[PDB]
Amino acid sequence: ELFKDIKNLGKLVRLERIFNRESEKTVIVPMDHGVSNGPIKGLIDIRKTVNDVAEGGANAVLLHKGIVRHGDVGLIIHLSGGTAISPNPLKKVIVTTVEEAIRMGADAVSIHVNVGSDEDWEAYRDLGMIAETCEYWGMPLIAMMYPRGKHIQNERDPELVAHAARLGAELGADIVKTSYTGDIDSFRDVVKGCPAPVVVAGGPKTNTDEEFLQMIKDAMEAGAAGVAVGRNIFQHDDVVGITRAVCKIVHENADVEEALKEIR
Amino acid sequence: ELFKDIKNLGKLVRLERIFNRESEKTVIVPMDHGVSNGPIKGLIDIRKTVNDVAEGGANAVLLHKGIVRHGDVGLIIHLSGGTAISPNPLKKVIVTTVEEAIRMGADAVSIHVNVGSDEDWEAYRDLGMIAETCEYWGMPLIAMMYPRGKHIQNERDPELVAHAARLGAELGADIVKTSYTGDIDSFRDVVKGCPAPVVVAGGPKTNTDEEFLQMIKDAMEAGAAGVAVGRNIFQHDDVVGITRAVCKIVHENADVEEALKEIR
Amino acid sequence: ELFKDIKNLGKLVRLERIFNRESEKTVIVPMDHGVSNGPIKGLIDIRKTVNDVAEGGANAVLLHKGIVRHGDVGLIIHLSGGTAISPNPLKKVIVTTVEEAIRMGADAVSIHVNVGSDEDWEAYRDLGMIAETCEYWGMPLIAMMYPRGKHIQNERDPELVAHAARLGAELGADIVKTSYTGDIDSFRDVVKGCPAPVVVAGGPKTNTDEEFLQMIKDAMEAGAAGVAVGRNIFQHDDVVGITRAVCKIVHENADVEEALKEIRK
Amino acid sequence: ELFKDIKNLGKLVRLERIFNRESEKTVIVPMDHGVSNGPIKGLIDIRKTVNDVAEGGANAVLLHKGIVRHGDVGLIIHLSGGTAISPNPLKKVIVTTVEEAIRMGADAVSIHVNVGSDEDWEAYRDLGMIAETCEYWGMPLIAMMYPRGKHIQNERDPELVAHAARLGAELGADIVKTSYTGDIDSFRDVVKGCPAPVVVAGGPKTNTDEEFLQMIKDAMEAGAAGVAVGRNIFQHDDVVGITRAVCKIVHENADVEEALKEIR
Amino acid sequence: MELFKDIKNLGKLVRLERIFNRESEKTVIVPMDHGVSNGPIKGLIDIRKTVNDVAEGGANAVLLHKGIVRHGDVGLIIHLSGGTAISPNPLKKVIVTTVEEAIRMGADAVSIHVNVGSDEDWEAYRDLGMIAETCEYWGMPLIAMMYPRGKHIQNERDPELVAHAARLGAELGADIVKTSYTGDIDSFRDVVKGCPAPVVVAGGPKTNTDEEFLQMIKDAMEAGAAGVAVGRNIFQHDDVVGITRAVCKIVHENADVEEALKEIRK
Amino acid sequence: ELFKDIKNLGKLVRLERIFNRESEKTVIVPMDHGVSNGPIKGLIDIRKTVNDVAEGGANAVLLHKGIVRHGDVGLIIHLSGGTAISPNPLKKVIVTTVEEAIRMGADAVSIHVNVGSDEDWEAYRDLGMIAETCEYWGMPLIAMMYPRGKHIQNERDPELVAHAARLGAELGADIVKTSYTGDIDSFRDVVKGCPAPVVVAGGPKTNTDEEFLQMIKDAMEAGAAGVAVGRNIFQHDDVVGITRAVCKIVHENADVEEALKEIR
Amino acid sequence: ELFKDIKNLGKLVRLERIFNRESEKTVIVPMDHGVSNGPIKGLIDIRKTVNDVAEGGANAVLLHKGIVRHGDVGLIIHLSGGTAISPNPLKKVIVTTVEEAIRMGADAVSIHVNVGSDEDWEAYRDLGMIAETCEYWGMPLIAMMYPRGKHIQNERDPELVAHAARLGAELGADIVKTSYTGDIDSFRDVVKGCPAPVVVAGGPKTNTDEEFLQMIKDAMEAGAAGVAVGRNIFQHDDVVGITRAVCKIVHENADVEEALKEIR
Repeated sequence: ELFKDIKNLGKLVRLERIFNRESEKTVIVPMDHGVSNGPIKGLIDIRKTVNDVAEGGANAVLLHKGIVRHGDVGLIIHLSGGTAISPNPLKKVIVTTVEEAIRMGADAVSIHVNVGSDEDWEAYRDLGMIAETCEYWGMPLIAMMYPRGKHIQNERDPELVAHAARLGAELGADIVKTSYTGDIDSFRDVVKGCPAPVVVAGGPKTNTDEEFLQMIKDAMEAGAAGVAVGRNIFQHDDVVGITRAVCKIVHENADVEEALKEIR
Repeated sequence: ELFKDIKNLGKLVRLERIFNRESEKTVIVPMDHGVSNGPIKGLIDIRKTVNDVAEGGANAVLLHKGIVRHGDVGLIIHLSGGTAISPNPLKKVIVTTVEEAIRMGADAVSIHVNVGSDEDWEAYRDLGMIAETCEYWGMPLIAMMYPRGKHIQNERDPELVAHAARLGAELGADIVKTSYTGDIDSFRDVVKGCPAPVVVAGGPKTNTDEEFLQMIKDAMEAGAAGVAVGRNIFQHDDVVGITRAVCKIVHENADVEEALKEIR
Repeated sequence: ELFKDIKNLGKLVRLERIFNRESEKTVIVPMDHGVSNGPIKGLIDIRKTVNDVAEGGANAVLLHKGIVRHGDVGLIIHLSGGTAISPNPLKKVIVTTVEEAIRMGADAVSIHVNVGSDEDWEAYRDLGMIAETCEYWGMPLIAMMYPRGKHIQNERDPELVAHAARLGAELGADIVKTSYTGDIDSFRDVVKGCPAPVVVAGGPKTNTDEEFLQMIKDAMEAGAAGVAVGRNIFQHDDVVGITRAVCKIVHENADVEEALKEIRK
Repeated sequence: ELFKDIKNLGKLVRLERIFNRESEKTVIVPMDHGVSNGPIKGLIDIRKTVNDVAEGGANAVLLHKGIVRHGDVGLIIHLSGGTAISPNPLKKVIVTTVEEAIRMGADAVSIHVNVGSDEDWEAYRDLGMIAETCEYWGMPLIAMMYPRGKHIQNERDPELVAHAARLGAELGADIVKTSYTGDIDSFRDVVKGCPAPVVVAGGPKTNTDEEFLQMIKDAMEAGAAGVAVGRNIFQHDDVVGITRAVCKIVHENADVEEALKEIR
Repeated sequence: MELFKDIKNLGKLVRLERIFNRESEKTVIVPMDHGVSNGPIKGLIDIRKTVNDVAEGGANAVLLHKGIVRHGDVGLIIHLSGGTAISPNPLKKVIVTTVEEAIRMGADAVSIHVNVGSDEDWEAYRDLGMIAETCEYWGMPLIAMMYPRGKHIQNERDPELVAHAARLGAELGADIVKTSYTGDIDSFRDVVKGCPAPVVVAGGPKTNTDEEFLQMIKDAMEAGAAGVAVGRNIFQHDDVVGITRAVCKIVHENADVEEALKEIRK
Repeated sequence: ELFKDIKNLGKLVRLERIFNRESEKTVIVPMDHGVSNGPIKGLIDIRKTVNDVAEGGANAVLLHKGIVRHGDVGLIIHLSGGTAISPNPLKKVIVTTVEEAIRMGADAVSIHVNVGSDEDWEAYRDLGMIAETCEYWGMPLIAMMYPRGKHIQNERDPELVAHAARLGAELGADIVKTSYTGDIDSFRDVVKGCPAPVVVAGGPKTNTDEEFLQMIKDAMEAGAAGVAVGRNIFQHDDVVGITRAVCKIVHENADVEEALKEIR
Repeated sequence: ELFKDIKNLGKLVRLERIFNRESEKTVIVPMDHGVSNGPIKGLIDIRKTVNDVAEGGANAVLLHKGIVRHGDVGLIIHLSGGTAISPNPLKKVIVTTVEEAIRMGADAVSIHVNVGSDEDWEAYRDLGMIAETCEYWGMPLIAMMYPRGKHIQNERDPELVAHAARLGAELGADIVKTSYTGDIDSFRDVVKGCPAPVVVAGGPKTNTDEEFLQMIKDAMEAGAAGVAVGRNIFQHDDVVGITRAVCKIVHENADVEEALKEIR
């Protein structure tokens, strides 16, 4: 098992609702962008998007409580908030509690920490604290760790990303979301340096499908436990198909050539 | 039903006291300006105002607890505070609790978030947190979301307003108050991008009864679930009449000509 | 009845111990200056001042818990603190709780908000929050609202004062203490714009008893529900007499001539 | 007004949703019998009963939280429970909290105290305690006070009923439900001896409609503030009509003859 | 005020001064909590009136249940105990009101009733002791009505039982004790001397003659009572205002029975 | 929809893990007998039974926290405890909290109330109280209501059972477990008198599988929302087969003659 | 490993301090008799008994907090209290909290439940509740379950003991202390019917050593996870030797024959 070390009945039960039993990998489609960037392309009719991603084979959707309250897969409730309109766009505060996510039937919660941002230590505490709440409630915690701030030019730097992922594991996250470092070798270092399974983010919408799918394929190669892509899936012309494509690569290890056949 | 998705008995019961059953739209007359600008025109004799507006047919009045403690419509208690006299006029802090509003018999509470203001992330947290308190108490929450800050020249910008409204919905507000973007098309984007029903603000007192009523008419066209105008109603020569005019337009779908006739 | 809208048994009961039943007005002598300015003239022998002003006919004294703990008339416990020695003299923080004031037998509590001061929004929250505590405990709350800060030249500006008073009422205060605006008309605007009864502060000690008493007389004219003067009373040569003078103007609607007569030559 | 003495904004607001503004009287149809006697006649299809009652002009229905949770008038949530199957059928325990009733949007709560029953002092405490909770939350409290126990032969005895009603008012109830004492004079003593407005119970289904309507008419004469009948209304052949009869008597002081015309 | 010179509690001192006469340092309390125990009895049907009359006669304070206060200038004492004659155990008393509730109502004091000798009376011992601490914290003066009542008590006025009962109240924390007069000045002086807290006498059921009653109060004062707390003998009298005035004469001014009677009209 | 009236996101999500989506019925195999009767036949190797039963197609198993703490279907945690060895075998106390069940990943909790037993009113309170805890946490609550006590000769009496089930619904249970009344007509009354879906108990092991399967068939006919049988399944020679048989009747609505076939 | 199933880091760590790593069995010497029977033989100089037993190689001593507060082996703090002088000698109440035991450095806590005693259901609740506290704190819980009460003649009855042990496991105990049933076969039923490891009590001092050591030998044969004897050890002439003897039989599968060689 992937979580043979997790000595928490609650977490094991819930984690099984977001990870594919056979492949022991996960395809998470985060759709919390509304808070950060407003109603962007693909997240305007969230009810449809969630539904397609689900039909496409995604293991879980990641949303803010407000969206769940309105509109068959795993549910991950995001706990962090911050916007691009804010005088400090990198600031993240806790906007939702673990308890709220639990009473909503969520299978997991997620937090976002911009390591390197102003007063990022406040988020260090939030993560560590929420980690304990999650441990008590048997709620699996996904920590999106990113190296972002005034002194960080390359938010994809292998050292910074590996550090950021390690931070997440050290403080208690069960799973870590982070950026792909650009190449299989450096990303394998991120994976090896992080005691918790790592999942890659999709990044902004790529120009060519082959581009995006190859990145996911490489990340899996490096040892990723799955993926957590938003924009590259819901901003695609064929949401269901592109999701299906990603599932091929992640759960079946099918190559980009066979994957692409899924894109209608 | 507008809130067919709201799975909260308490909220449904209370929401019915601020929305017209037939039309499923609302006319809210916010009168919390006292805190922001002092005793302005129309809000000096609040007791009279509330009654005239009630007569005109407003569905609910929005006040600060202190005013309710003193002077047949629905009641919405405002939870946010900040003044123009403050060294940071855009700052808003929580001045009243949901529990206080509940023990006062209020049918809903409202919060104001100036997205883009200094330390606006603190209000993001307040909103998210209060949203959970409201969910627990079955208290409908109206979130007044506005793009306002040092780097925002046009607080009516379609992108900023749509983002602001989205933010409110994502964080848990049941209803969103925001500025009209100036034209039916851009505002329809605000409405479509926000999962929660949107209500328009009146803005400062306009020069003519048509200017104002046309704006409300357009907003309804764009898909607004109603209106929440203060100044344009209580600062009018015929409060009861102008309110009646707004109701015509909002609940019965009358056009400006047919509505203006209600003014004296 | 002045509080015929107050639907709170506890507050009504307590308010009656600080307001004159007949005049429906109040003469409050605040003596919390110790915290702000140290042991100033008149507040050195606080035990004497209180008794002196009490004999003169004051309805209530306003003190910090520490002074009450040491050495008839009503008691108002102040909840705010800040000093002139502080790098931010306009800052006010909550130094006493409503519960503490209640277990001390106080009839009311007071808070001070310098609207316009740095991070004054934090005091907005304190007021709003404390207002709820007061509502729960049936403790009447007096909010001293003043326009003070880096961008305020005239802290007596009619618009700013009226706004400040309104703020107090909106956030939950039962009574509002504020500065007189200088003239009957502008102050009447403050009174009319504030849903809660307003009480005037005395300001620094005046040169004449005729000026001070005239100011109070004018304020009453403008519609004040009473007065809350400190310095002009306890820093006077004849504390008892000056207090008696003020009571005539507030409770018996007498004139300045007939009132001045109460002072010991 | 009837609640000119009630110095509680929350209670006044809520009480207005269960009392007729003009008559200052109320017609409450309690339907909490399910807990006490199981699914009896008239309470099997509660959704329909509530519909007809409301339809018939009733001011409010009184239910247990479980029934509300399933299927336009005022709502009173009952807080007491006990059954006829219990080894002590007269025992009543608190089964629902005031807070729960508040988050459900209820306009009031009710408690049942069998004065004279075993360990009835425990209910005295419950009433007194709940009374305080209600006072804090601005929730009007209806106390059903009845003289019932091993040493009480006549549960309609004027002295016992007057005492029971007094008890309710002394301990904090805003309204008191009790049995009619059989005659206008003795019941007027109950009303005069109880500082809180008194409402009469209907008792078991009567044989003739006049037997029942006359009783209500007499109770109003004695000074009752309204009625709270269950069985005599929902167990009637024409629920809407009989309700409608009761209202005409209570709200318009029509006589039994004009009242009976409402029955089909 | 010499009566409570030992009370080291600012709150209690302030409040106690609103129920005790500054000069006589005695108190005339008119308890009207009978509604709960016996229903709307004679004199307590129009409580608003009784309360106003009693105040008109000069009583220092009225003692009521929260419900009655809630329904439309004397001191106010909120009763916290409840039990009824209709109950299968009429001597049982449970806490029906909290000290906090009394405080937020503006009450100047709270009262508890303990029937020492009744079934599970130890539960009331705990209530008293516990409430005493709540009162101490809130600066709320506590009046403990202590009575020897139960299955094995034939004479609820027995000097030994009453003195014990009063002592219990003081030991557990009551600031003032209400109890029955023992029938004679000497035995009652023992009750007063054995109880560290000032003792106030109950009126008992309505007497046949104004003399029986006023003489009893006069004797109690003689024995050292700090005042009186009579209900029935005052509000069930033909001239409530006058009989109250009579009682005040005795207690507050040490007038004698003959002079006190001059206050009762008719 | 069976739970269309349930306005609780958490409960809906969890309820879907114990009810078959197509038939909207459920097959629950309660195995909490250990506490009541010790290690009886079939519950000695609980780990086996749970899979044996799971294999046959059951929707959920019902266990005490202790058993879960040790040994793929839905999980219901029992909260009530009492034993046959107790001087009062009908007494039930709360031995587990809803919170504990939640942190264990349970999909629901159950309580047992012996209506008619000594101090059964204490369980009335427990049920009512726990119902509120369940409502807050979004945890579906199953209430096993049974008429049992010194004065109840026939614990299967139609009136008593219907009353007991009603009690459960009134106090807040989402689902009710109760005994079959012996015939389709009387049990239909139980179902109709209870606002919450009713599930039948299996009772002690029957002589022939026809009698048992016929009983279940009849119960479904009467309108049962499914079944909750323990002994008749785990004490059977072919646990997997008998479970499969039961599923055919409840999920496929098969007949005895055909259902009896699955029995290997 | 014995606690292969225990998914609780805290418990695993602590349990290792009371169980022999190589044998996965335990020798616990309970000395809480002081509370029950006063200062009996062997427990007068507790400081000496604890050390004597320690030298004998016992894995842990079980004491009441008061004794620890005065005086290298594992420590188990007892939480139950009751005495033979009590009008109800079988009554047990919680006299110590899990938290207190934790801040004292204890490795485990124990509770005593007399199944069948008056109001024993109150102890059922205590066990179930304490079990949850233990689970949260990672404190292993030992439940001493015994069938004792007015209707129990043979407190060693195989059925009653097996039931009692099962009860402990069902309610959450990690380990169960109980009486030996008299013969290897019936006791094996107790062990098999209880999901938690079972440890045997020593009972009153036996006349001969061969009597006692044989009993322990048989219990181990039946599948016991160790022993928890008090009187038979500390009331022996050679405490150290008899303890050594027990360790041989229990920890090394030694024979009664071989063991007795340890008694000097």
